[PDB]
Amino acid sequence: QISVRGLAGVENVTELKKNFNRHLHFTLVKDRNVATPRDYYFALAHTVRDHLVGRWIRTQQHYYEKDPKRIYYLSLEFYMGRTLQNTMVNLALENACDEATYQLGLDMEELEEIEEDAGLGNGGLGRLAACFLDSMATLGLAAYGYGIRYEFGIFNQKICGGWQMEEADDWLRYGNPWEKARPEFTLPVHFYGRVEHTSQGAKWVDTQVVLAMPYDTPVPGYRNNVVNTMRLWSAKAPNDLGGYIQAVLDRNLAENISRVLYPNDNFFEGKELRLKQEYFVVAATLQDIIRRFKSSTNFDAFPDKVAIQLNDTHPSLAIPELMRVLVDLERLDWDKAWEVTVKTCAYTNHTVIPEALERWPVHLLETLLPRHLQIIYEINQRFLNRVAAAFPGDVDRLRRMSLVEEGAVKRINMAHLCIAGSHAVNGVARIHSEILKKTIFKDFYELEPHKFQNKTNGITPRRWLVLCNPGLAEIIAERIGEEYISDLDQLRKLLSYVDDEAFIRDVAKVKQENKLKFAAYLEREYKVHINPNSLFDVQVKRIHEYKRQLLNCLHVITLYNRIKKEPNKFVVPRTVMIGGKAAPGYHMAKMIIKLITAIGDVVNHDPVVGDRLRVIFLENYRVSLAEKVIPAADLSEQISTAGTEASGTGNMKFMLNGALTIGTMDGANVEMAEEAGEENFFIFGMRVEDVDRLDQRGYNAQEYYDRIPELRQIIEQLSSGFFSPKQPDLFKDIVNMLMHHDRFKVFADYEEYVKCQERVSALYKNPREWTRMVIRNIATSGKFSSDRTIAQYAREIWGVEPSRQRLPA
Amino acid sequence: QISVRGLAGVENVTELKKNFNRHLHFTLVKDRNVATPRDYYFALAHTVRDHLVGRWIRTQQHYYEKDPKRIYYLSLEFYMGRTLQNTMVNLALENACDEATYQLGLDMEELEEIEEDAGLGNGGLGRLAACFLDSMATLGLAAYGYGIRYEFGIFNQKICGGWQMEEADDWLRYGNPWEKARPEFTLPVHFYGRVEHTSQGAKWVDTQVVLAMPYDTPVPGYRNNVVNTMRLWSAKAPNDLGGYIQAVLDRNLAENISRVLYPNDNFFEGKELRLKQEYFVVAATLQDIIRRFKSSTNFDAFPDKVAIQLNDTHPSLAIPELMRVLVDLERLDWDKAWEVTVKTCAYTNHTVIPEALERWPVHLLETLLPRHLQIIYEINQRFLNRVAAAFPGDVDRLRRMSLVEEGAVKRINMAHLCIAGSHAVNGVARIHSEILKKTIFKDFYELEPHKFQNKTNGITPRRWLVLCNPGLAEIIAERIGEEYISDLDQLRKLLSYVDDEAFIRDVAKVKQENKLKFAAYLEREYKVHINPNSLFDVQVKRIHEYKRQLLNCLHVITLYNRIKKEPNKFVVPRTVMIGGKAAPGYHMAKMIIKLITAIGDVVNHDPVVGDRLRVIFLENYRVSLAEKVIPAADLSEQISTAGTEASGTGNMKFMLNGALTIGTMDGANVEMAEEAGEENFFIFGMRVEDVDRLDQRGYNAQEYYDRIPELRQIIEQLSSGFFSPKQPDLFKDIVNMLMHHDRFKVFADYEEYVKCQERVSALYKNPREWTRMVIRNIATSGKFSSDRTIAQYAREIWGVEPSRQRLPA
Ligand SMILES: OC[C@H]1O[C@H](O[C@H]2[C@H](O)[C@@H](O)[C@@H](O[C@H]3[C@H](O)[C@@H](O)[C@@H](O[C@H]4[C@H](O)[C@@H](O)[C@@H](O[C@H]5[C@H](O)[C@@H](O)[C@@H](O)O[C@@H]5CO)O[C@@H]4CO)O[C@@H]3CO)O[C@@H]2CO)[C@H](O)[C@@H](O)[C@@H]1O
Ligand SMILES: OC[C@H]1O[C@H](O[C@H]2[C@H](O)[C@@H](O)[C@@H](O[C@H]3[C@H](O)[C@@H](O)[C@@H](O[C@H]4[C@H](O)[C@@H](O)[C@@H](O[C@H]5[C@H](O)[C@@H](O)[C@@H](O)O[C@@H]5CO)O[C@@H]4CO)O[C@@H]3CO)O[C@@H]2CO)[C@H](O)[C@@H](O)[C@@H]1O
Ligand SMILES: *Cc1c(COP(=O)(O)O)cnc(C)c1O
Ligand SMILES: *Cc1c(COP(=O)(O)O)cnc(C)c1O
Repeated sequence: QISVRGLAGVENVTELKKNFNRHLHFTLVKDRNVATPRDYYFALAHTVRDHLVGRWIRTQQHYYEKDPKRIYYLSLEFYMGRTLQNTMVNLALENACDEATYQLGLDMEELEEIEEDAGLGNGGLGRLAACFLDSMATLGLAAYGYGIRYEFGIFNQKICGGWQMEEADDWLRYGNPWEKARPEFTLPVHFYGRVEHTSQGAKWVDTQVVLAMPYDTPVPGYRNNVVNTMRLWSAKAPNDLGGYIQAVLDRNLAENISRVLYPNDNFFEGKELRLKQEYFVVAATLQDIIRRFKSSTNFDAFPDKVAIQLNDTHPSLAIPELMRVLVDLERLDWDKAWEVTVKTCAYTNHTVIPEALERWPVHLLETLLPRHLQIIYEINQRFLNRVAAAFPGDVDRLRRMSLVEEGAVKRINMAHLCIAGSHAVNGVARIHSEILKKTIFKDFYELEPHKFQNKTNGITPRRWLVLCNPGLAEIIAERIGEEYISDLDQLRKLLSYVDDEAFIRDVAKVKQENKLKFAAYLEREYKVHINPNSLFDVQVKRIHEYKRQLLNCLHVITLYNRIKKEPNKFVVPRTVMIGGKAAPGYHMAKMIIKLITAIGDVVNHDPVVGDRLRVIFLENYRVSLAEKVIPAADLSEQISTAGTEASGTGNMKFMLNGALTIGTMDGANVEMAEEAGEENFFIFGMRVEDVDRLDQRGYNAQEYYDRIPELRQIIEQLSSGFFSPKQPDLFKDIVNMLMHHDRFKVFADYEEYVKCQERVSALYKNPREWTRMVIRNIATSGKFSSDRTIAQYAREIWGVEPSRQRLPA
Repeated sequence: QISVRGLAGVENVTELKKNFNRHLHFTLVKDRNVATPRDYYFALAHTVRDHLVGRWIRTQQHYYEKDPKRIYYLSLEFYMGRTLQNTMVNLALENACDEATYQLGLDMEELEEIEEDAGLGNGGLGRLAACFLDSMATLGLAAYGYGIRYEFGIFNQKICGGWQMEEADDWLRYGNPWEKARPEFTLPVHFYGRVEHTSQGAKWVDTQVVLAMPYDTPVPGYRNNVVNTMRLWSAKAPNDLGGYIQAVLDRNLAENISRVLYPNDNFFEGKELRLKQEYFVVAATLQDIIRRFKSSTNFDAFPDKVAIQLNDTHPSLAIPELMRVLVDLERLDWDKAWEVTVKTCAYTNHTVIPEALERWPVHLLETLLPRHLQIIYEINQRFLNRVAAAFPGDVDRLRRMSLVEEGAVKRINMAHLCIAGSHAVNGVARIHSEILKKTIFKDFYELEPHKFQNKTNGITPRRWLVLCNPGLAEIIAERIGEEYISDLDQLRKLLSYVDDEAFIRDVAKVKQENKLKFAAYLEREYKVHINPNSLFDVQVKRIHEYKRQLLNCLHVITLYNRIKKEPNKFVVPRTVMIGGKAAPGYHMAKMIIKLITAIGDVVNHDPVVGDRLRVIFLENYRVSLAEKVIPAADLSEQISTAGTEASGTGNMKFMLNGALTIGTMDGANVEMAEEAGEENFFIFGMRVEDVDRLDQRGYNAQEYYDRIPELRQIIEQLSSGFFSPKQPDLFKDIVNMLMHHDRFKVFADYEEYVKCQERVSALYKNPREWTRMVIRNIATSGKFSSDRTIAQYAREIWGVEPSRQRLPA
């Protein structure tokens, strides 16, 4: 149908249909008369999967031959989403399969909706891991993603009475056609036990053993015939034992390690099961890495053949684990082992929020990982000796830099451990990386300035443009070709069409079609009722106080009160859409969701408002839902308090898909505004410096309450029970928090936010100019491609050169 | 190579090799340079599996068209063993695949050894279910086997220090290529809750729900293109919730239902988890049966379209469950529902041993299945009213026949429930069925004589002759053709070759080759050391006191003592092989195993004995091991105390494979001797009548101890520590039991057993005559084919006619 989806050859379509029927018959064991859409989805899935295997086997064979430096990306999260369409896109089979399925009397995009999301992540951090695997494969890097195969990913969110309800996400129920179990490569992982010191060295004994079974999933590069591997570990008990029965039933205890993903976004919870997950993935991955290395005995060349990237501190145990293996098993001397470890490891920091920092109680590590605690203490001692030698007499510095935090309960600061054992430490956006050097890690930056770098996040243009917005990818290709898909910088050529009347018409037309399609889905599923002509105001991301969905709520209420104030006055109609999940134990986040639905209950049924304002809460926000709502958005809400959102990635997705952005100078927003020009961005609120000055004199919410009539009115409505008639004090926690314990200064940005919002309503009533500004955003979003991000990691951290060279098909 | 394995067509072998390479590449995602024997086994497995699907789909389609009466075989056990070779045999692909694999440079029988046994059974009862499915498919019956998909079957047995060690049997570890998960047909099963009585009737509410997911495995008939289904249920928790995490982790509680097979052979253990398994399989199976029935509303025709066979009392809850559905859900009146239930259900009894009888505590049923207990009480009342009307004033009869046993703890006698709700009740061998009418169920037989029948057990000649003893199947085919394979009675034609010098030579040659092959395996695996010229004395079956492995032990010790008595005297050399598993909590059974290995420790290292006597304990006895040792046996030990072994099936396997039998007049042994002629059998010991007379005056083991010098000597050696130097009193329990609490009268049969054993040694030293007797056994073993057994069930119980009609390929 459209150019960017490849061609549908006669020979190709015919071969596809043949294999489709083969799988339906032999693989699914079904006939056309009993098959359901699900069966058809699977037949197609296995059909596409077949085209991957040849390339997968050749790619791995290629790496074995050339033996290039290997890149290992360790993460406890890989927010993959659906795999069917992304595979067709990267293999250029989309139109062929679409045709083939058409000829068999089936609607392909109906089948695509049947696929379950691989929701093995919480949000930003996990999606970044997913975009990275895609870019690394597209750039010909010999990379491997290593993680855990959770049988239950992020919970499915349901709203009952306006409240969030969590439901188990049983994504493996009907099977996963993309994975290949590899029981033959099962590895043992040890826990507990004790340490014995002999004349030969230290020995970790009397440990409990848990087996790690790997499952490999193919990661296809963009039309270069490269297929990398994502290896996920699953926990299994040894066959070798209350009673015979109970012993068999207690095997579940060991296998619970890979049972479910901890649903916390940017929040640390020191539970033992979580620590086990962290060590489990690290211990299994390193044995696999060393094994593959020995099949290419001095490890002096180890860092020339291996690079280990730590996605946050979650897999930080890789550092002492690597030392344990090199020292205890291979028997290299400490200093040699340490040198190799630092040259091999790199750490990526994702937030400066204190409650997200991993600090493990020493008594936990002591019981669960005896030898690792000893190694950590040893690392700390040698590290502190260096600090003392560089800053003689600075005793407070020693205490601040220690990997060990003193107090009622001793803890290990995993971030300090990562900095000490890595040759590189990077933030995820320029402003975030600076903040790391100026505040949180100032002492470390002073000792080893060379370790600190910046690597601004990015998103993959394949899934976030071609796959989810074919219409836009097409009209762009028409003007500048398809080369941009693997080189986003080329989108700048679109700057010459900003005054092109035809282009302006097409951009606006694609947006309109996307809105109509989403408006339909919103009514087809969830029986709702939006107006496709209104401005689509959307804020989708995990529910958090620092992300300030509450500030958005205050705007919505302000808009509503102004309409009731002057009903016959004209106002640009809007459809305000807020979506995202709240961690199960985050009370305030759960209240915010209930408040959003409560506002919707009042606003959406007030006859005076009509279809001028609607407040929709998007249920179960996930990768597949993001692919639908983002292309249909007009306005992207990125309003975190300056200094709190390390980078953000959702912001980039919206820029690439034609939405204008209203946000604070935080995270990557700064660089985005910088790339597109501040005039083409809706910036407002305090800058980082303003927040600091305010914390200086002390933030008093009362002040804003007394000086802003409209703000006062909103709080009073909340307190009196205007949005909760049957439970007048339902939102007392929210009001109390905003008035007395607001760590994120919501009130401080209210005035400028409302004014700025008026500025967007004004630009929207002039279609031509709004679209032209949109074109300036899309045209300058090239820098936010994860291909650019990965190319910088490769050259500045891993020491490998990216390659666009097509691999033999 | 051999005729009975089908032909290897040029076109066939070429197509097989092609698909083999296809699966290795696309299915296993491997290349010839990294593939292991396991990968090759799987490529071949998927290749053979492909040939089943076409027939499988057509067979099920055929049944949907003709809509014949359906047969449902409910069993908590299906001891299937390996599936690869059995599938090739029934599809006539053995030689083709053997050739195809040969040309690819692979040894096919090496690959067959890689397949894990599907050990979902304990012994006789479970294997019978397996032989039955095979026969029902071979006879064109629209039959379905229904059970539970245990993820852990019967434990793997290891011997440490002569003691049995149990190890989890993780048979699904590398995957099961034969099964097809059918998540789309998942059904809910209810537990707990309470009963509410409305004006509309009774309602079971506030129950806990557990989902039943089916897995279908194909059951191919013998070269008739019929492929039936065995549907096994797996327990799964509903997605709809201590904490979010704990709720997800507690899903394991519900899924534990199908986690492991209870390892008890002929022994009842009243655990709650077992009751759940029993109801789980019954509740899911009946909804499936009714659903399929409604897709052909009065159930008056239900018994014309459905037959439900209960394999023992394990699935006895099907009776009140069927009533519950018909009365509570469909709303038929009690009397109508009951009529339908009785006409639909049939019960097969497997033992008269009191400790094996299922008697569930009322307090258990009351908590777990509230409504079923009420229905059972109601059934009991109406039943007792009929007893009272037929035997007025016989108050003791009422108490003996009640489904409810009174006492400190009320219990429900499931066998009484089965008899009451079934139109047919059968024993598994003539003598066993008579015993049921004379003793255990005498009262029931008096009330409804028409319900009691006999259906002597049988074994499938496919797996137990063609598959495990190709050499013997071949020399037989040479003389009378291949028709016998699906009509064992034809083996009688072999009676005319009893004097044929050539045949006699071939029979003896096949036996010799089988012994050489087993002798090798015994040394290749387990590093042992037997003499292929000695007589192979074997007793393999579950370890039990009633099976009397102990009597065998006494013979072995007698033989040893006689050799040390007169070292230079000649004696027919023997290799005594005893094998079998003991239930984990059966102390005495564990001691018997230790005693066997202990005797081996003394006998196998006594230089004076030389290679004239060897005592081997066959480790981990299972279906695949039976396929190897049975064809190599010379003497089959079937020495249970008269009246205790309901039938036995191992005895038949040995008859069909060329071994002579030494046994008591018990179970099917009686009919076997009857078929072959008592002169061609080695019968000894007390008859049922003799055991009774002895219980009358009272069994005093002391008497035999005082009158038999050799017996006395053996007990003294045991007591003094002759077979346990480091632990002189190690076997005090055994001696004490034999002397004071022997329920099975071991001593009572010792003298006749030893004498009879001398008779076999005498016949063995005359090769020609021993072989001729062997030919008379093989020639008359036709009656013990499970095809004959199934044909009788079909005509005398289910009301359906068997068919040998080839189904279109
Ligand atoms: O094998 C070499 C080494 O072994 C032995 O030393 C080990 C210790 O026995 C063991 O406890 C561990 O030491 C840890 C210590 O337990 C831990 O608390 C931490 O101590 C740091 C503080 O974290 C740091 O703040 C600073 O403490 C200041 C404190 O802030 C300030 O308020 C005031 O109280 O002064 C304190 C000390 O000046 O420094 C301490 C000390 O570094 O970290 C320690 C090292 O990781 O590990 C040791 C080595 O493995 C033997 O005892 C030793 O002789 C051998 O050299
Ligand atoms: O709805 C119809 C019916 O409902 C109610 O009756 C029900 C009972 O309330 C309920 O308990 C249950 O009755 C069971 C009884 O609980 C159970 O113990 C059993 O009783 C049998 C004995 O098993 C049997 O041995 C025999 O008992 C003898 C005993 O051996 C002897 O030693 C001496 O003690 O005399 C005894 C009685 O003569 O008989 C009893 C009685 O049958 O079985 C009972 C029936 O299953 O279920 C009842 C019906 O569901 C109402 O109370 C009743 O009026 C209604 O007709
Ligand atoms: C990209 C994405 C995120 C991250 O969004 P931010 O606004 O940067 O927090 C979270 N969830 C999903 C499903 C995403 O696609
Ligand atoms: C046939 C068989 C049995 C039953 O043997 P009996 O001697 O009748 O108890 C038990 N186990 C296996 C593995 C069998 O093949």
